[PDB]
Amino acid sequence: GSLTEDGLSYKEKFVVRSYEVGSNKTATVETIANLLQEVGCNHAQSVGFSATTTTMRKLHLIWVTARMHIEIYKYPAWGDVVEIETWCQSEGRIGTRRDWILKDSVTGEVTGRATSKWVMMNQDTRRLQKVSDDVRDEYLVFCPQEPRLAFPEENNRSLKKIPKLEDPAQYSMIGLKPRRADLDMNQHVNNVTYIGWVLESIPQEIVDTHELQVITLDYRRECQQDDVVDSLTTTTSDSQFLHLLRLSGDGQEINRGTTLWRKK
Amino acid sequence: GSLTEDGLSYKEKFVVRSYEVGSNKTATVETIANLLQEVGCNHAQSVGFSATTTTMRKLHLIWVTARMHIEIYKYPAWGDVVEIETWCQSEGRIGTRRDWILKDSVTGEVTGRATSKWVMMNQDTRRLQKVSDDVRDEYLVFCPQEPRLAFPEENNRSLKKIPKLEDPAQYSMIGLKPRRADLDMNQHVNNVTYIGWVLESIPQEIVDTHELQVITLDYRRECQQDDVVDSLTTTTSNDSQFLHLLRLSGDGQEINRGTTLWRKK
Ligand SMILES: CCCC(=O)Nc1cccnc1Cl
Ligand SMILES: CCCC(=O)Nc1cccnc1Cl
Repeated sequence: GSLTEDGLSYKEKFVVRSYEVGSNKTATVETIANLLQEVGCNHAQSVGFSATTTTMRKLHLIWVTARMHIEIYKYPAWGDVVEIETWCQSEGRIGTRRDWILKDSVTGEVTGRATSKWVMMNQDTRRLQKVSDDVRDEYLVFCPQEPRLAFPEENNRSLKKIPKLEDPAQYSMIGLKPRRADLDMNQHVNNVTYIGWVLESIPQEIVDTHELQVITLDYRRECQQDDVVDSLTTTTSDSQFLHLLRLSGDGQEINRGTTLWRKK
Repeated sequence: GSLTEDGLSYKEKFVVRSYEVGSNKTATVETIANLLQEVGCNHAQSVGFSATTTTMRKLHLIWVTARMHIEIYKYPAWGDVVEIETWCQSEGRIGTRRDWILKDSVTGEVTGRATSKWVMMNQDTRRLQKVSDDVRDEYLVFCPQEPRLAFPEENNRSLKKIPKLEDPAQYSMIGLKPRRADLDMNQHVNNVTYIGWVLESIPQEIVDTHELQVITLDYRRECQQDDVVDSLTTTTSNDSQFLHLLRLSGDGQEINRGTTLWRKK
């Protein structure tokens, strides 16, 4: 992994591992999401963060994901090398974008792209805050100033509003609980676990006869180590689904999302 | 990674990733067990298996894990490079052993060791059989002929008999279910998921104040993708030892038993 020539993006190569692949012997979307998260962490490290800056660490501020958007054209095979490039960009005072492009190291062909929206909130109160000008100056020097979008197109899937699934759901997987392996180093549920939980309510028949092309996920509230999630899915159509994760008991929303699947 | 000079072992280097680490910012024992499985697979591929030989594929036979044994002296940190060497050895008609040594790439010091016992099974019927000569000969040419043991010691903990936990358990975690991420490419539950499930019944207190030194797991039955598992733990002991049982949440059919040993941080 390294910063590129101009110091405004970061690249890393990954060999797909035996346990990272599903039934077609290609990388799961959960493997793809872990590697986007790993290269994001390697980019923050390379520029002095650890993703808090100077003013942020003082007043107990953190970056948190509001939304993840991933489009995969081809899933890398077991043994294949994927190259991931990542960069960040200010969205004014509303927050921050991290973008990714995935390439076949062998062909140099683009095999996927992802984008994400981050907002600042207080670690303790979990209250959102429109970013301060003193915080931007610190992190703007690691970002391209001209716009660089993994998803440039005006009216594109990555920015569409997602509605709330209405009961009854067509499909459901209930009583989902995280184990220690699902937690990060600060004992919060890792963002990638929610992607698995969303996909858990897709019927095995869809997964067997289709490949996932697009996943958009809104993050509304964290699932704690001792919470229990219900995963709900209704067909909206290629196959398209509407998704909802909510706490098993009171039915408090934690995530909503959509997926688009192509017949193999 | 690559086969060594003599072609009787395999070495691979792994950089520890952000999401592979726990509260201590060092690799979890599940991350370690995944890397052991990855380097085992890279060793099989290197010598032309797929971990079946020619005869095995004809007779619908497979290697399956009967027992896993991991001892960790030091968990590598986020960003550390760890080097793993692995080899196999015949235990005659009984089955085969795969051993591992983990090293700090920087110091070259031994940070861990592991050993596993594999037996030959019919894929379909699940009925064990002793290793035949025709099969023995095919894989014998990829194995050191003189003994090479990760755990040479005389009365060593990798070989101890493991008893059945008696109800009531001191601790339990109920209604454990695998999701798709827990499954391998043939849609069987990954052996490493059982390790996580065993550890789920250890109180957070022990994990916060101790480090896992040793884990021994017997594999008795597979958890199907529509099974539900109960994890049971009783303290058997500055070192804490536990006895472990995984069973199907309904009829209480045993899937696994094990022991762990923890030392205070
Ligand atoms: C939360 C998204 C921002 C982030 O991960 N921080 C970062 C790291 C490296 C360079 N530039 C930036 Cl903005
Ligand atoms: C589970 C049996 C051990 C195994 O994976 N087989 C193997 C692979 C490479 C070299 N030699 C051998 Cl015996």
